[PDB]
Amino acid sequence: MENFQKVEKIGEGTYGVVYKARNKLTGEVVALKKIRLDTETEGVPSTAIREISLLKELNHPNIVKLLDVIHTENKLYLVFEFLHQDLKKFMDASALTGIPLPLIKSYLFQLLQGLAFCHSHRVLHRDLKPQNLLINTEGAIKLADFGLARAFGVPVRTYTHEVVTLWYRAPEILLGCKYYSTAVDIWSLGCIFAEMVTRRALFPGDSEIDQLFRIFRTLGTPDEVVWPGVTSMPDYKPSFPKWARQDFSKVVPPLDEDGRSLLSQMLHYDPNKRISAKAALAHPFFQDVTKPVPHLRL
Ligand SMILES: CCc1cnn2c(NCc3ccc[n+](O)c3)cc(N3CCCC[C@H]3CCO)nc12
Repeated sequence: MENFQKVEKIGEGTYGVVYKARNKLTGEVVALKKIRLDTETEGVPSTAIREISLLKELNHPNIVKLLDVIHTENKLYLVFEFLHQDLKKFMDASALTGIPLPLIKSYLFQLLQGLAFCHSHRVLHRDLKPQNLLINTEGAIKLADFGLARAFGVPVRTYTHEVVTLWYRAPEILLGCKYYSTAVDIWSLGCIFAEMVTRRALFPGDSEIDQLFRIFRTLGTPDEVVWPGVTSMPDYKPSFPKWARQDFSKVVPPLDEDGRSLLSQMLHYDPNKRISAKAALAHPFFQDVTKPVPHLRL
């Protein structure tokens, strides 16, 4: 568009480049995502247009606001509210000392509120990761890109050939389950929670089988006892090695007993057993939750 001065490139997202831009008629500063398609084919599938446009109504204080969905030329632009930092960069910048535990708790509590809202409206994210959790100077954290995965799919590589990360992917997806449920987002958020606390990714796989086997090495190879139906999933192999489950006290120290209990429920293998966002908000871990302001150096 010529509707925007394009103040900088913010980064490269799953589907295309993301810019910080100023709207000239409002003076508003926004984030613009350029999403394309191989022009020749389907194009923008008109079906992605309708369901993405529906996301303009999915508003909550912990969901990054989708301001507009512009279909023009053969390009789809999503105009979003702008936030000043993403959690991946904030975690990297906090490597030395760690994000303080009360800020970690606040962020998790706010993220669960955004999931509970979206889930109650039957919208899933499916590709939660630190890069798409955005924060501001006032202590808020918001989820970006809810609903897009349903619309475009999740590719192996991005538009610029970068590898899409598998680290936060739920085991039912890796085992080939066709139908995602809201439990996939709870798994991803559990993995992000553990990474905030320990300052290392919980399961940093570099292929689908490395990702699955990292999960099995820590939580034990799932069986029919812990996950009824697992041996029948499309990508399950009877030849998977049989690892014993480790103890949580070893996986996320120094998390206290409430935190470890909650994380265990967010990482249950059976998606039917995995805690819901609503139920997680009532867990005793959040009894003393507060809303601290982070040190942001913009
Ligand atoms: C929803 C669009 C949006 C709004 N703000 N924002 C931010 N703001 C933080 C920030 C700002 C200025 C420079 N840096 O480095 C970080 C980052 C971000 N993204 C992270 C990086 C890859 C692109 C992309 C993915 C997730 O939308 N997307 C957005």
